[PDB]
Amino acid sequence: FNTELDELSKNAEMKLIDLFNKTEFKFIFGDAILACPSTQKQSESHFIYRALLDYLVTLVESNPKTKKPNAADLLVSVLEAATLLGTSVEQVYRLYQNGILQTAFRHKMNQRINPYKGAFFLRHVIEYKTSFGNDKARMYL
RNA sequence: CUGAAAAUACAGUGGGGCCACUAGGGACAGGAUUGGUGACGUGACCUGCCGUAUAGGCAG
Repeated sequence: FNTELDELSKNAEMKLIDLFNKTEFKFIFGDAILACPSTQKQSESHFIYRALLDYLVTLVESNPKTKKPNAADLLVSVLEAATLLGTSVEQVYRLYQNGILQTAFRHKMNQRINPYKGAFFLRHVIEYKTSFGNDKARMYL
């Protein structure tokens, strides 16, 4: 699964019709987040889900925050955001309601967010998830 | 399978001549628009060379 996801990162710049900060995640990686088995049960994460996210944590690690956009500025939708947090979709809308998670362009007053349109950056959606500590994080070892 | 079928309105043409709207004339007095407001930092326009030159030319 790592080597399958490694070629998509190396050949990310090849596929670009627009800039990284304007392109969606499913345009480069393709369905690999919303196909993943859900963690609605117990808050017990799937071994497929543990392996996917732990690759994305080292992606933003290798792609620091510079003035040129890179692979860590790909746009993520509210459903793909809901899976990466492992919570309900209303709970992730409520974080948007109290401006905890910051969209990536301003909707103009009658814009209610399309649930499939890529709203948030991959970047700080991960950093929000690393603000919550669970036992098998890479920080301790 | 119709108040059923069918159907060539046509040819020609001189509105013309004349004409005084005119005289007179006060729109005028009064007037409080007012309170309150962040254009940008997910962005390409960089790094150097020649030249006396904020002239003018150039390399990725």
